[PDB]
Amino acid sequence: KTAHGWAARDASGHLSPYSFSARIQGDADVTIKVLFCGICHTDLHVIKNEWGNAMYPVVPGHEVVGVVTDVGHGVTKFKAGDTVGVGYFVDSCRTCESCSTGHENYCPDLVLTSNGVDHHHHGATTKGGFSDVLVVSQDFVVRVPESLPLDGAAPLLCAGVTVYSPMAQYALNEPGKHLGVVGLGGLGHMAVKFAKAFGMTVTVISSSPGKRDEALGRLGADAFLVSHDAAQMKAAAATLDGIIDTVSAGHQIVPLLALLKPMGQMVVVGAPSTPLELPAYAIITGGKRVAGNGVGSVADCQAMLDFAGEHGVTADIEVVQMDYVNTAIERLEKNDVRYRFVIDVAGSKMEET
Amino acid sequence: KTAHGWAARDASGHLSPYSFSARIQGDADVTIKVLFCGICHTDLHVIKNEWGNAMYPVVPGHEVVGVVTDVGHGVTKFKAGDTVGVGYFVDSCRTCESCSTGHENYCPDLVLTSNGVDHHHHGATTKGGFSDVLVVSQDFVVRVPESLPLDGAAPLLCAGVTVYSPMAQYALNEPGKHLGVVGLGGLGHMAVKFAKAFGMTVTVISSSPGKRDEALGRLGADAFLVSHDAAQMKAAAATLDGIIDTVSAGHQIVPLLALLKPMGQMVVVGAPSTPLELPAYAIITGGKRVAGNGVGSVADCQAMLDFAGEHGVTADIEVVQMDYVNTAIERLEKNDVRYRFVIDVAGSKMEET
Ligand SMILES: NC(=O)c1ccc[n+]([C@@H]2O[C@H](COP(=O)([O-])OP(=O)(O)OC[C@H]3O[C@@H](n4cnc5c(N)ncnc54)[C@H](OP(=O)(O)O)[C@@H]3O)[C@@H](O)[C@H]2O)c1
Ligand SMILES: [Zn+2]
Ligand SMILES: [Zn+2]
Ligand SMILES: [Zn+2]
Ligand SMILES: [Zn+2]
Repeated sequence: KTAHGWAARDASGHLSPYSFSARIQGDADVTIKVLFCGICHTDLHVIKNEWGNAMYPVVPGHEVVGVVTDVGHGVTKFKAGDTVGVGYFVDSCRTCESCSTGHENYCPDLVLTSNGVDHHHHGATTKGGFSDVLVVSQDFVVRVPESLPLDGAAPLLCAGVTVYSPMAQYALNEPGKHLGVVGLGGLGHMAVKFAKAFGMTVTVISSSPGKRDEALGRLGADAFLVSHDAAQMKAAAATLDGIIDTVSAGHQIVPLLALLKPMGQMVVVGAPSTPLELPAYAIITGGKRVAGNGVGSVADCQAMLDFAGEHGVTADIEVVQMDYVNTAIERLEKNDVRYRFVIDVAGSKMEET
Repeated sequence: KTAHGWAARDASGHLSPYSFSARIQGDADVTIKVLFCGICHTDLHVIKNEWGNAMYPVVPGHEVVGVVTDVGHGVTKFKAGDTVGVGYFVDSCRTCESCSTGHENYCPDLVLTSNGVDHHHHGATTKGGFSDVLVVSQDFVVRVPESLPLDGAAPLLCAGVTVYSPMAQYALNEPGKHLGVVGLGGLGHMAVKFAKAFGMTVTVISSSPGKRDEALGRLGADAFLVSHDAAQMKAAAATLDGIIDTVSAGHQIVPLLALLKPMGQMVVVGAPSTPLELPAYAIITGGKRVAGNGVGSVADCQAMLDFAGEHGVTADIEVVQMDYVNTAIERLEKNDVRYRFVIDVAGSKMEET
């Protein structure tokens, strides 16, 4: 009934061992030994309270690959030994229009995996995958295809589904279509990977000239634009069918909309604290479209994993021990990872002795 | 892995939560969820460093009852779900004369359950039953009969085997035999219970007249003798087939030997710091015998449990939570318990949250 993770106690975001009372496995619950957990920039936003919604102490982590060690009496979707994943949320109300039409990810009572409010269990705060053992409803766990490496698959549970889902939603998943990806980070590099697997033409828009070689080589993007180079950006005006914006800091979207063809679709998935400034003319003139996307439904996540397993899509990762997590967080803040940190949780000393 | 117990850090003996590295279940090892652990004066002597051999931090506990939760691939003597006990020691060299003949309790390289030196694992210190999970060689685990309460059985693993083994060895084990028990603490009350289960007539011998009602009421002894009453002692001269001497305070042995019939047997299980004064004539004249013993072999312990299960022999206990342990120890220093504390380990919060 005691679980063990690493938590932040205040806005410094400094992580250190934390023991806490864990939820007991109920009839519909699955017990998961955490093997790997990706570090998402959302975890950094939360532990530093950049959105103002941190409930300290915070146990981060919501890109989880693990193995089932026990299931409740009512569980039928999983059994001990199954390789499974947990993403950004672990529960929902189950009844509202969103929950009833397969869009539980937009439920107003969503229970986040990390720093969420467990409405079905006395409103306790949820502790994420920076911990040894999770207890999750069978209806919010996904199966990891055996063809995927467990560490390279972990960032798919948030980074991957968040970019995969809008590509399917907005028909930005067909050969010949031209997609822009803004911010070649965790989400961004997954967008490039999935877009190229769909056969799309991909332009990367980046503030980091040093990412050019890997973007055009390893990742296979077709073009690379430096966003603070007015000449490069102007040359690409009105060339894109769609653009996925993953930028985590405040930024201007007018130059990004300028890259879209008339009627083109911008998908915002980055979540900076500073509001985006949208002049009306920048969407009126060419009938352009802006949409937000939040991860995917559980079924969306499973479909993304099935696709990744069939096409060999995995994140480019740097695997680290938990004792390195504060250095990893600092490097993520400094934009110094290619392109996702993954914590080897099961191989780390989680408790201090 | 990491295990969780309560440990002393210095000679104050004050116990508080303590996490430590646990050794891995090997091929011949058994994993035991600790349910109950008795407390006895040996634990107090260790944690207060009164023998100068405390290796801090010290996790006490050597009267352990638990349930098997996992076994190594080569284990044949136990399976998950078995109710088991662990006594004073958990390993031995296995090769010496004592070990090879089933008397490993006399191994010079004995591995104690608490504050022992695990010679087979880099001499690491052993942590006792004041903890949540133990890993022990299958050859040093005993089976607790289901006919016994798990908490009342725990002190049998120390005091019970200490008094049972000599009763069986020296034929002080049949109706019509008259047994004296010197002292009325943990060991004394155990000796009376086993003696009664054998059908013997039991005389409690004490230097404190105040223990009379205790001996004749609660415990149901047949007679009570004040060791200072010269006339009453003289009237009982040469009436006892055996005596179990449990007293740890300095005391004269000659008056107790006088109670023995010729060829009678005295068994010393308490250890006074002052040597016993034994005039040769006191044993020569009537061919009397004096022997000592502590806890027995694994086989001794199992034979004691089998007998106890067949006759309903259980210790008189007071069950306490771990967070009360320091108060229990203070009370035990004054012998303010009837007659043994047992910690409800599985029912206690062992970690800090
Ligand atoms: N919508 C959802 O459901 C969802 C899911 C997951 C994450 N997110 C959010 O998406 C964002 C990205 O997450 P992530 O894990 O991918 O983060 P990340 O790895 O840090 O990548 C973000 C990227 O944004 C770009 N960037 C950063 N600072 C910038 C600046 N000052 N100006 C311009 N560009 C900048 C960088 O790319 P370049 O170096 O190429 O410029 C950087 O690599 C975060 O806000 C996070 O909370 C949202
Ligand atoms: Zn995320
Ligand atoms: Zn809902
Ligand atoms: Zn003992
Ligand atoms: Zn030996």
